[PDB]
Amino acid sequence: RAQPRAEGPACVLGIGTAVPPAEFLQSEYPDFFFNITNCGEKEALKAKFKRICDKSGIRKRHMFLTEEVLKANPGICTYMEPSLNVRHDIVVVQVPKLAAEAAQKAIKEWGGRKSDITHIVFATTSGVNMPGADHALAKLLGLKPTVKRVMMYQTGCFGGASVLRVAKDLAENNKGARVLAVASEVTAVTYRAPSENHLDGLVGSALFGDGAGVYVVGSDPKPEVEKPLFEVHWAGETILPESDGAIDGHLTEAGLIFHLMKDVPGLISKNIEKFLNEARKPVGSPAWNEMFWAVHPGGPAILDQVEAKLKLTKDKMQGSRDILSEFGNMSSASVLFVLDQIRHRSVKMGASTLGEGSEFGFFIGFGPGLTLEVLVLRAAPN
Amino acid sequence: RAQPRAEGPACVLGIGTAVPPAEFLQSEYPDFFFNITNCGEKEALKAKFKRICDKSGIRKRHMFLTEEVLKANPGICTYMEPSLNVRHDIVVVQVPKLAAEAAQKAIKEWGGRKSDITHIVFATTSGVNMPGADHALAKLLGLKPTVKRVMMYQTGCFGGASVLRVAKDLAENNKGARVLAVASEVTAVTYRAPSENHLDGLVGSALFGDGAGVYVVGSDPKPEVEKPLFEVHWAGETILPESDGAIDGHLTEAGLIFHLMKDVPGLISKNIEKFLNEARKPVGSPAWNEMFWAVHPGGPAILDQVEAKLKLTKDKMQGSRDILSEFGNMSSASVLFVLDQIRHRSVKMGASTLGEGSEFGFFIGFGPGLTLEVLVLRAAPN
Repeated sequence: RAQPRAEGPACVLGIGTAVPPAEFLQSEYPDFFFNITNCGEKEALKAKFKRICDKSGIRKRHMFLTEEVLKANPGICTYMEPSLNVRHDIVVVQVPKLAAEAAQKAIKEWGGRKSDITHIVFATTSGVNMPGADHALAKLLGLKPTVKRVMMYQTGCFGGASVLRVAKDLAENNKGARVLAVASEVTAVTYRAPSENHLDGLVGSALFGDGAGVYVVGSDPKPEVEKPLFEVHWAGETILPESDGAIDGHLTEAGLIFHLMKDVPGLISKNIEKFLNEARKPVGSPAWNEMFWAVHPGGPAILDQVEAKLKLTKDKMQGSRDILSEFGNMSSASVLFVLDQIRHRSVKMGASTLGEGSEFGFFIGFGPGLTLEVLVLRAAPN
Repeated sequence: RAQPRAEGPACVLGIGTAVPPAEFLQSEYPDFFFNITNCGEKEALKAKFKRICDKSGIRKRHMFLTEEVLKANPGICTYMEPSLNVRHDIVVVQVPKLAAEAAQKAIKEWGGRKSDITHIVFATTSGVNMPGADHALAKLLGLKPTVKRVMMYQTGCFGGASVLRVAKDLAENNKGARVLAVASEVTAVTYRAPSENHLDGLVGSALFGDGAGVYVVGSDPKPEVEKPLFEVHWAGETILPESDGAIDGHLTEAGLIFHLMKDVPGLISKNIEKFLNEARKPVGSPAWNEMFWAVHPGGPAILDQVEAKLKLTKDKMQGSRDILSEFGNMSSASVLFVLDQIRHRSVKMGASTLGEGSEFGFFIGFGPGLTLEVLVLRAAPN
């Protein structure tokens, strides 16, 4: 073994959640969104967006698009117009910068020197660049020349789960590796004008928000210096049956489009239980009401049907709803923010653990093809 | 440790190299390529491409962009025209299918049942899709539903090295995992008409070829059933000091563009030794001239200056030149093809090892930002 490996499970030694300073209220978001894209006269589709938005358990959204950014880059405000260049410039400058702010927060919470960073796992559903957002983050923080970078471009809404799994494997295979598990998401390539022909786009626009979640992932933290917040224990996927084009994401010239070929909320909601009913076996299979739910907030249909089909307490899935209301669906970063909010609720309410008292939890991510990216985490004591 | 833990270095249990049936001789490639894109009318640019081609050490190349494909799919024949959509429609089927035939060859050489596949690491600097080329490959071979897929998009010319490193960490962390290390590269999004402004485009067109390399990567091979060909021993990456926009890959609406700011062959060639000197230590320095060279064939400038600076025998770096002549530069798949050709040369002349007698070798990959993806391999005997 030329390169020594770790001897412990991957742990989250620091959570850094960075959002753009601009904030939007979902009470006023439909009007602003139908005004800024100059598509506010579609009264019936406007009312449909209203119904989705107030159905969506969303109150606030953080985006870098603001207003000055949106007018400075008008190509995003259009629908089905080739604009990947300007969106790509936006994500190239900002996704590394949002990731760097989140990484500075996660480092200050982590305490370790930036020179101790050796790995960067980076999932972005927004933009692509061969010079690298991972390399841009490595330069911005000035970690080290010897920085191994794994860049998982175009990961779906399970991108946060995929980053957690890949960073877990990276940290558990390299001794002393300090993986910067980054899931920075800036909804500039997915942002689009509302179109009735694409209702999944309407669901995304009512749900998608910007957010940078950075985890300092590593094994065997230094005692009294590095503290662990969550211990990743399991990771797996499953292409659930009847998953044929349910969610289809094509990064066209117009950006990233979640083309509507199926009822995404209903299909994902009815298919969630399948892999969940078996993914909890290695833990010891505790009660379903003895586990917190770091579920990706993919829309209130998912939470409602998961609650109905597993008969969970209303407070069990409250952290996902809280992140949905405060930030929305931030794609890969959404589930990382859900975990951070679960820890915040635990410390605010004085919970026994960082998972609102539950020793284990589901780091659920779902995306195109109904891959059920599921990680089981152990919350650190509070 | 809920998910069991592997033991032993990642090994290449089967090499599957699939190329499309079409062939294009580099002796006749410049005329064909300047005719198909309606660019054969020029004189100076045409002569410059001629000089680059006959200095490129290339004889023939395999491309899925045949006559029929190129005519039936225009837009790829143009320069600076938005065409990522139909290039994407090409590579969402052909990259998975080329990977599938390469994986069938790698499985037949591997012998193990397809249902034993659990992981898919996939590098493709050619195209992007959220449903997933990894998922498409998983369906095409009919693997298990519990297939964990790591998809690294737009890695670059070091994509094969990145796949080797990531699949090494995946196979060395999951017990019994059979990672399909895929580096399928169909030069459809990077195919471009010649242009005077993009002089790096000339180098790419003269060098870029289409090919798929699939490695069945896993730890603990089954004796008398699974045979290992190469075992990965090291993996690293540094940003060399003079790396500032030398290679810049922007996947714009027109596809993947390698914009030039500095002399790429000269800079890469002058900078390789910087990390090559230190990447040797883990091995123990058998001898600078006692190591085979699975170098990515990024152009004869790189081979010439590396040979001159490190004082290498002519036969030491012959496999990379052979792959350059027979297939060109296939980005991520190029290094995998170089390793396969090194094995073929070793078995053809009866070499002691699968690395022309050398116990160790350099799996060299370089890309944008002058990241030097270096892996030290150990060739199997005979």
